Amino acid sequence: NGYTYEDYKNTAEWLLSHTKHRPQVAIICGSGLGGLTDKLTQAQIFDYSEIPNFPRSTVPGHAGRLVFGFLNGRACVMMQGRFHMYEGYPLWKVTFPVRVFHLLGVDTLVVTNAAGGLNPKFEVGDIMLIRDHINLPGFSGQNPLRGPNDERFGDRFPAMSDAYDRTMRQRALSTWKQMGEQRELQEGTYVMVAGPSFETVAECRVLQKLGADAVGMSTVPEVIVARHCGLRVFGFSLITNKVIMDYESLEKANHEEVLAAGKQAAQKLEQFVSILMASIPLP
Amino acid sequence: NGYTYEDYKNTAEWLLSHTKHRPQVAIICGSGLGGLTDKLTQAQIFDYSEIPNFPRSTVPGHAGRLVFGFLNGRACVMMQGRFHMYEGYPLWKVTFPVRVFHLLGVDTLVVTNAAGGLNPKFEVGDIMLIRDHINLPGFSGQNPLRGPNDERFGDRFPAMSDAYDRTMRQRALSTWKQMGEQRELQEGTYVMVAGPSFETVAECRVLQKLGADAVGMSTVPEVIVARHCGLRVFGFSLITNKVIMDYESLEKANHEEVLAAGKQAAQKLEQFVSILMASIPLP
Amino acid sequence: ENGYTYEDYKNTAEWLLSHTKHRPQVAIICGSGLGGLTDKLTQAQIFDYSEIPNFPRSTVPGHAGRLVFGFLNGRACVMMQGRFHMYEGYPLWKVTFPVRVFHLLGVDTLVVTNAAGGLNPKFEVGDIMLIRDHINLPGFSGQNPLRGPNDERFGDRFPAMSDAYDRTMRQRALSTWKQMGEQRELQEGTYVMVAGPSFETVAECRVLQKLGADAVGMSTVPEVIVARHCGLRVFGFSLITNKVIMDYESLEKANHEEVLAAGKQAAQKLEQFVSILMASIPLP
Ligand SMILES: O=c1[nH]cnc2c(CN[C@H](CO)[C@H](O)CO)c[nH]c12
Ligand SMILES: O=c1[nH]cnc2c(CN[C@H](CO)[C@H](O)CO)c[nH]c12
Ligand SMILES: O=c1[nH]cnc2c(CN[C@H](CO)[C@H](O)CO)c[nH]c12
Repeated sequence: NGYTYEDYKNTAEWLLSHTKHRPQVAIICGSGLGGLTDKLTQAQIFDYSEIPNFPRSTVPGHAGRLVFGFLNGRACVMMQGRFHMYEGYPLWKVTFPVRVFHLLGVDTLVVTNAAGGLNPKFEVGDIMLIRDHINLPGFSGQNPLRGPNDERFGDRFPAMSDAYDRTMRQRALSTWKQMGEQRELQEGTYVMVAGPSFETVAECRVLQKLGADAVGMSTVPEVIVARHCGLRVFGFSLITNKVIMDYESLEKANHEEVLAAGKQAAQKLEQFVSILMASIPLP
Repeated sequence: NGYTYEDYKNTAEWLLSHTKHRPQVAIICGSGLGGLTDKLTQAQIFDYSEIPNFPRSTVPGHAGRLVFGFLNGRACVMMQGRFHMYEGYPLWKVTFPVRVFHLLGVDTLVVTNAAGGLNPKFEVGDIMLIRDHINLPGFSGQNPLRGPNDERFGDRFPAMSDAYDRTMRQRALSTWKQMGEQRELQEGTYVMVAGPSFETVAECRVLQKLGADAVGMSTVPEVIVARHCGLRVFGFSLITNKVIMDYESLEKANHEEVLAAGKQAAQKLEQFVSILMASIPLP
Repeated sequence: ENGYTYEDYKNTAEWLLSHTKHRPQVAIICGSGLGGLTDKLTQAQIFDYSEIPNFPRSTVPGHAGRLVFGFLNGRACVMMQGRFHMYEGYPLWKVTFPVRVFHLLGVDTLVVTNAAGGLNPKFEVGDIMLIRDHINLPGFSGQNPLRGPNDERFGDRFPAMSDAYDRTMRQRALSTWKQMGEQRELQEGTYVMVAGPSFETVAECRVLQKLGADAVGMSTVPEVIVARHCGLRVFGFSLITNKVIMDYESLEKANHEEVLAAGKQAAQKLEQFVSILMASIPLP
């Protein structure tokens, strides 16, 4: 880890000196989901370029801005754009903002992503509650907690079996009928894979049979640092495409599709997240 | 990646300046598969060490020579010997030649390799058509496309589910009867594993039940960057050993047995590659 | 890509060799909270890792950072009290460095010990599981200590691992167990190495279970691999210190404090088991 505690704290203090907003909740917007910053009231925007030690969003459509505001009674900071391992960033860079959020006094993180559907019962545009994850990069060494541990942040060995807040999940489930949607809110396991290339049929069949329900190349490392420093974590994927499972499909996965599915799902995601805010425990 | 796009152009311009051959098809030769250059007419030979940015071949069975010539009419360039991640090479060094072949004007890549049989039916000396792969190092971050993307080669997010040209595979299947062989032509999934040490029984069983028919430590990275820059890929393995699947056996994998079987099959490979050449479509 | 030369391993070996009178046949690597294994050695000689010219540091709790020479029960031993893990951010060629030094010491048998979370339903906390096989997940994807130029003088370019865990010793541990006097049986199974440092999620543990692995830890495999590289005989066992969380309704979680304490509970059992094992090891 090429960042000291002192690195995080300078970023954290820079923000505190540059905004009057004091966020309780941080929200990471995945591909094509940048539009959840739309309903924030009294919003103050920062380009990542502006912020000391911030990596940049290079993939479309990640805008690369940090937005402060109020959403449904809640003091929020939003990541309009995130970072990925496949852009060549070490995981301690990809997850850098999460520690700076904690230093700001954020106690809850919500992580959003576009994800390819593995489970046959998912249609495109489905929202899936992330119940759990499978961390393939982590299994083999790629874990943002590798190296010296700083107990000011958390333990040498934090458990991950309760990563996704059980209570918020139950709340979002029963909350769902207020969305008034003709489709049920999905629950499932997210599997992280590094990319940047999409998956083969063979690879999909393994993922599906590992028990994963959706696949993407993000999010998991953010969760892992978030939990390490004790934040409540809530996550959901938007199912942008169904991964190709047969060898006779002339169909192929593409980012264009995944950004398009993120646009169709704007108003539904806006509303879902809005509602969600109200269900977050006070400090 | 440590290579600028210009670094590739230099190697390409250099090759173009030192041979009048204009390859259409590129061919990468696996361990003990170097004999495939034998049938090139008007062959022109290069030591890898002559070619400005080329890595070296350190594994026995890999001659370290690049040869331009005509294979049964078709203008080819062959990698007599390849590179592996386990030699200490990053994947951007490993697959560097593919990128240069693309700039050479190569439109087709044939990847060859020796593999251990995971599928119970397969025998030593069988040729398996690679239909699809499972990229295990790719799952956890070891993918040659990691880092900034150069649009001059491909897209940030290329699909892989159509990696191994269907038509070429089907044609190879029709045409196998010309070989006058008593075994059939096999078709299956290659799983890439990084080694350099051979698999345990237990690892072999996970690989078997993941849906893999053959195992080795090469090829997939090459294929990923071939496809990323639009080349049509064809791939096959020579099954050189049956990987150990139980604890009572006193047999263990060794590279020497791998090169021994490469030598036994030299005539059939040459005869198969020949074809294969006749049916590669013109530019 | 290994930072160490043959000369480097050799300086360390010769340094130990002049600083001790001991000539160990056997090396034992103690896992988390298995350090208590050093206590039964006779005519002991302790070296801090920081004294030995090329050794790395042990950072994690339950790992003392010591090399101890002595006789276990007439058997000449060297024990690593503490070990190194990849998650501390060490290259695997630092993690495994002492294994090649033990080889140059004249050690021909290596015994690796670890604490592990049980994946197998039938394992109980406090069980000893003989390791028969492993699944090397960082290996699958590149993280293998042998990556890079091969040192010919230690071993082959592509060494086999299917025979890694000496069959005869395991059988002797099996038929000899009646000596231990436990109304629990000696377990046997496959160790799956995961990198860590965080513990596994439920779904992770489910994949690991269906991969056929019986016990999960974050160490051991790299040491085993380079042991066999230089042709040491290898024996492996896990202490099952916790049952891995396998369902969403549970309020329990894996924690390192529970791991360290199960080791302290099991010490007399391990002590006893390790000594009978030393009767099993073949003479040079
Ligand atoms: O099918 C998919 N396979 C893998 N990932 C994925 C995603 C998420 N997007 C990726 C980042 O994690 C990447 O930006 C390509 O869309 C959407 N759809 C898929
Ligand atoms: O059994 C095998 N397990 C793994 N790889 C493999 C190969 C291919 N050869 C390897 C590199 O890919 C390596 O050179 C050892 O043969 C032939 N046979 C096997
Ligand atoms: O449940 C576990 N999951 C992973 N590892 C593990 C161990 C072994 N200890 C680990 C290092 O290998 C780590 O020190 C935390 O205990 C004991 N119990 C477990």
